[PDB]
Amino acid sequence: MRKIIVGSRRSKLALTQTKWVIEQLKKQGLPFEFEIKEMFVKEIEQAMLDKEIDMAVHSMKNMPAVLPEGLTIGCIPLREDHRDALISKNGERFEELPSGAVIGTSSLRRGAQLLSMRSDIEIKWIRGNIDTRLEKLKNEDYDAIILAAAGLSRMGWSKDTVTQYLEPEISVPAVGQGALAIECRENDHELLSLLQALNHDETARAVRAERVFLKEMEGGCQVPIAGYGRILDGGNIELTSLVASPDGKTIYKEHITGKDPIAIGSEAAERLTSQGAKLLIDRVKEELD
Ligand SMILES: *Cc1[nH]c(C)c(CCC(=O)O)c1CC(=O)O
Repeated sequence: MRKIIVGSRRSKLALTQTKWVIEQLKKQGLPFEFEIKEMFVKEIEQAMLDKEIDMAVHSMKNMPAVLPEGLTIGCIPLREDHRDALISKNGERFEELPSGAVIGTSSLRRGAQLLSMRSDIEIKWIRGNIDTRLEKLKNEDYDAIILAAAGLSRMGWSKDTVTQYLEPEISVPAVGQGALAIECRENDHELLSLLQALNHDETARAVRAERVFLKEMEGGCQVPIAGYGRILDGGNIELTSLVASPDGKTIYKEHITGKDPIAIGSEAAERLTSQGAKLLIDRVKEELD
């Protein structure tokens, strides 16, 4: 009887993710209707607090570090590929790219880590969805681009479209990359129970440590900040956390393994802030203004 209203972005990726979640939730056979309402992060959240919509599906790396009171992340499904992906026009791996090669990405996080590995290449802004950026790679003045492996996966691109999957040792992923967030109201106990079966605890634990570090550093998509957690055999969370200068010449990196997501994320931020990472972040945020 109850029709769950799911608010979604207009883009092809967002609607693809939203339909995937709805089809997943339907496998539980519980009596709910689902209906997408095409609707900015503030607009979605206020519409959810206004109860105009009941939930929304976002890429976790696009979630704000701080949710407004009354809203929660109700479900984090099994994580897809977390890695950044290099796609080279002429098929060169990162270490094979010619001197001065132009790599297209508008993410300071991605560009700064690449420049920290090779400062003889250039990072240049690029816009468009996956299909657009891939076509720009064939023409134009880019020697390679960086995309999220999970985005390529969810958009039906073959794994062999990627020239090189970047391991965290070369590029620490954005916090939450490869994960989805289902946002809903904190007191919507009915929806929360429905979302429980889709939640993957191991993914949620790791992402929770990433997000605590992101929150305590006041980070976001515009900040060269990165964090990736995974569950080790025995239950320990391993968190790699990184803050980089835009030019790639300053790298704050912290590796922490432990049991508690909040404790690990908190220590990561504390250790990096004491070295000067927070001062770097504030300078980059100022330079954007
Ligand atoms: C937070 C965020 N969201 C997207 C889609 C991106 C990548 C942008 C790009 O041009 O590569 C980011 C930044 C990030 O750290 O991945």
